[PDB]
Amino acid sequence: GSVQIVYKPVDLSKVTSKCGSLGNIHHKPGGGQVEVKSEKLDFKDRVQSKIGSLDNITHVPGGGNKKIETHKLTFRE
Amino acid sequence: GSVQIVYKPVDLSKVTSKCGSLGNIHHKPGGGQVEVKSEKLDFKDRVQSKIGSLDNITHVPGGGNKKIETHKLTFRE
Amino acid sequence: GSVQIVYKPVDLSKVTSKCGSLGNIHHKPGGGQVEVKSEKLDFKDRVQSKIGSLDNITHVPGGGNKKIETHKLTFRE
Amino acid sequence: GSVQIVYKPVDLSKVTSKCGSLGNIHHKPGGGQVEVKSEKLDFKDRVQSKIGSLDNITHVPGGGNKKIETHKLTFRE
Amino acid sequence: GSVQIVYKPVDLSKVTSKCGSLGNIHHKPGGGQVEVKSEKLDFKDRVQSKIGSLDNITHVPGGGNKKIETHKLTFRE
Amino acid sequence: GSVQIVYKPVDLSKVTSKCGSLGNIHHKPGGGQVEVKSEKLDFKDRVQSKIGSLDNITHVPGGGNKKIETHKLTFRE
Amino acid sequence: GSVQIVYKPVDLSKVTSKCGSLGNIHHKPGGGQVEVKSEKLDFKDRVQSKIGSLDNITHVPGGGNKKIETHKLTFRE
Repeated sequence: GSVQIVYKPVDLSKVTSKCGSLGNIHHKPGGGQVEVKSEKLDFKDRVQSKIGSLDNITHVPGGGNKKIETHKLTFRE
Repeated sequence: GSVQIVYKPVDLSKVTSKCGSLGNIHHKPGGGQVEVKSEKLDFKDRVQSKIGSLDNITHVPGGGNKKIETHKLTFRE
Repeated sequence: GSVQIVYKPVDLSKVTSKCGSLGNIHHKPGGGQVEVKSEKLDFKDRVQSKIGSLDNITHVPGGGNKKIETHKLTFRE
Repeated sequence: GSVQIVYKPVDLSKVTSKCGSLGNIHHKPGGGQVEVKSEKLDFKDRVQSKIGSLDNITHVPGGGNKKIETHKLTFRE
Repeated sequence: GSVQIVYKPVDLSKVTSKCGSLGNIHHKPGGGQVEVKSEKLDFKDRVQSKIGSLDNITHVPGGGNKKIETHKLTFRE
Repeated sequence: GSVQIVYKPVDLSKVTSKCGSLGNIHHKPGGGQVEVKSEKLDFKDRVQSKIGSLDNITHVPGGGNKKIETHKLTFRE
Repeated sequence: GSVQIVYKPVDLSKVTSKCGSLGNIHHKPGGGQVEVKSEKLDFKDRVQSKIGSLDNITHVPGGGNKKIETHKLTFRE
């Protein structure tokens, strides 16, 4: 016997923004307080962690568009 | 016998925004207080965690559009 | 027998922004306080961590667009 | 005519405490938020004020006894 | 004519406490929020005020006894 | 005529404390946030004020006793 | 005529403390945030003020006793 696979996906797509101005943004936090008492840790595989954080962000992109996109073709006898 | 697969998806799509201004934004938190007492940890596989966080964000994109998109073709004998 | 795979995905896509100005941004945090008491650590494989952080960011790209994109073709006898 | 005033108050009093221990005291407040918009002020005579306070106290005297005591003798022709 | 005043009050009094221990005290408030909009103020004589307060106290005296005590003798022709 | 005033108040009083220990005291506040918008001020005579405070205290005297005491004799023709 | 004033107040008083130890005291504040917008000030006579404070204290006297005491004799023809 025989197999034939043809895989020809097309994408002419568009992701876009326009904006006149971003302007007055104020991020102004009064500071907190944290504590943790985690005695014994054992992390193995692909782990991510935070422990005891007190972190502030201000993220102001003039356009933060994103296009996440995956293909997979798999064949097994 | 024989098999024939043809896979030709098309996308001419569009994701869009327009905006005149973003303007006056104020993020202004009075600070809290956290505690945790987690004695013994054991994380194994693909784990994500936070423990004891006190985190503030301000995220103001002039267009935050997004197009998440996956294909998969799988064949097994 | 025999197998034939043809894989010819096309992408003419576009990710875009326009912006008139970003302008007045103020990030101004009053400082907190952290503590951690994690006695014994054992990290093995692909681990990421933070422990006891107090970190501030201000991230203001004049366009922060991104296009994440993966292909995979796998064949097994 | 004539006047005679004699004024001889006596006090042998006592104010007292005993205590074995004061011990474990924890004062641990998560932080609030205040605002005031008082446009025009005019304070004249013997005034005390606070405006817009956010104040924490912890007052632990090993004996906080007090004896407030006033005399006044006044004579007018 | 003539007047004779004799004023000889006596006090042998006592105010007292005994206590074995004060011990475990926890004062632990989650933080509120206040606002005031008082446009025009005019305080004159012996005034006390607070306006817009958010204040926490913890007052743990090992004996907080008190003896407030006033005399007054007044004579007028 | 004639006047005779004699003024001989006596005080053998005592204010006292004993204490075994003061010990474990923890004062640990997560930080708040204040604002005030008081445009025009005019303070004249004997005034005290605070405006816009965010103040923490910890006051732990090993005996904080106090004896406030006033005399006044006044004579007018 | 004639006047005779005799003024011989006596005080054999005592204010006292004993204490075994003061010991473990921890004052540990996460930091807040203040603002004030007071355009025009005019202070005249005996005024005290604070404006825009963010102040922490830790006051631990091994005995903080105090004896405040005033006399006044006044005579007017």
